[PDB]
Amino acid sequence: PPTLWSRVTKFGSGWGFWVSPTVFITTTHVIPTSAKEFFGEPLTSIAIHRAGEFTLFRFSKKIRPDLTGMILEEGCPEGTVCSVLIKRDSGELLPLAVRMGAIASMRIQGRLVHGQSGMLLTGANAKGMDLGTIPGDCGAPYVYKRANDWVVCGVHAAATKSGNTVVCAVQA
Amino acid sequence: APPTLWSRVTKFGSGWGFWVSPTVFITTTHVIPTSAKEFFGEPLTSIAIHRAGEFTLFRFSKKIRPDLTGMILEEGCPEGTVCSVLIKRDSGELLPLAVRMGAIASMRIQGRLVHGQSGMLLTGANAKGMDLGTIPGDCGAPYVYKRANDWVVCGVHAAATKSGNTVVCAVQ
Ligand SMILES: CCc1nnc(N)s1
Repeated sequence: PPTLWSRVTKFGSGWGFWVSPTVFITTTHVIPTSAKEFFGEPLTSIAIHRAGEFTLFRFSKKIRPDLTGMILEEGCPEGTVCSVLIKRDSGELLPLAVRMGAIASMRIQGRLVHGQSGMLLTGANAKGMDLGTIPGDCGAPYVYKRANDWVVCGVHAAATKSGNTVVCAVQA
Repeated sequence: APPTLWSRVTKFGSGWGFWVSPTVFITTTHVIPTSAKEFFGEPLTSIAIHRAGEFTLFRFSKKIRPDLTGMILEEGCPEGTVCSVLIKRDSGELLPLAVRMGAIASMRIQGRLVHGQSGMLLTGANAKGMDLGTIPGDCGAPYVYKRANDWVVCGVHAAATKSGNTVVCAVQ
């Protein structure tokens, strides 16, 4: 089968995720502000649903017919351990464990972001090791396994200078 | 993880091995082909084999990899150290899996008695399978970490539990 990783796609100034052959999710601030098409489809062909830092695209034709439809939910229960599926331009894949907390407005580097808080579980200083997020990672999905089902519950919106604290933007 | 460390990760037998220096190659004992009499064009005659359980070191009498500098190999790492397992996957994808290392352990894993340094993946809550965890083809991948200005190698991938959450590093 197609891996979860084949769904994570370079987009704008960051990334997005294919939920199904017709549905693509991303972080609002990475989307280009000058465009007549995305993925070769005209904008008149695309339904755009924006809710703060969460955006969903629905295409009128099958862009990724190789995929099956996944479960998309509005965040997850408090204490759920998600994986943020980070791709880097080196060709590195960095799945990082994050403990999910409450939906809130949080001050992240002097700016207000609304979404689900999370705390990285990869430990202290991460030195120069592949253990934390960087600005170019915005749009990377949050996913977890529930019985036999993969669930996607939002997209990477922001992170503190420190690391430890991240914000997952959610569907509303 | 730095390009020089990925350059050292070599497809080998049923898994991988790792160039510590131009003359020193390490791997997991069970991936070595049992009838093999030649390695990198050299006869066994010309090679010093140092086997401790699932850890094997090959010392060559000629420089096989003169493009590399020699780096530090240690006998496992402190309890609590976060390492990266340098895993190569289908088509130049690079998966530096984060792991929290624990005690030296003896385990039974499916049909085998295994001895080495235990650790727990920091990729997700249920890391069973190829997206967030290890697969049997990953045996021999190096365990590395950053200390001050240096990177260290401290073992090679030997096993994972049925659940996938626990891994075992074979150590010198
Ligand atoms: C489930 C992972 C957790 N880390 N800290 C806790 N108290 S729960």
